[PDB]
Amino acid sequence: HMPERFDAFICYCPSDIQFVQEMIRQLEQTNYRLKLCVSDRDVLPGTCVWSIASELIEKRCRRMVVVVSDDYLQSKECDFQTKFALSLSPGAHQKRLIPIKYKAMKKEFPSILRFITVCDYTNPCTKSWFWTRLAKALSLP
Repeated sequence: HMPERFDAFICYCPSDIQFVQEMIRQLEQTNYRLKLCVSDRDVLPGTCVWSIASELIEKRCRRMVVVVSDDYLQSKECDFQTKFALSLSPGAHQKRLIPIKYKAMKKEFPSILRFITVCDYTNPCTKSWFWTRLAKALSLP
């Protein structure tokens, strides 16, 4: 059940959430004790999953997991996440939150991942380990 202490939060768009949730759920089930959150359960139909209120993120969640993808920017949902992710706190541009995507964005990028730690499938064939990089970066302590 929704505990009091969390690891990170998941900021994705309803354009390609299925893919994100797949990565997240696969990241939490890892060996290390990882606890990720999301916007809600309505986005993830089927069975109960790991979710949390957006108000408990800056209070409970320590880090954030942003998903900057073409189909994510085309929506306003990212615009809100940006203004909140860009102008969050004085010194948390890429220290707690980290952008990710299943491919390069053919359109413009938001003032969020201008050039920060971004995880894109450039060569998953070998870069596939990226799953561990984010899994270990979300639950380092």
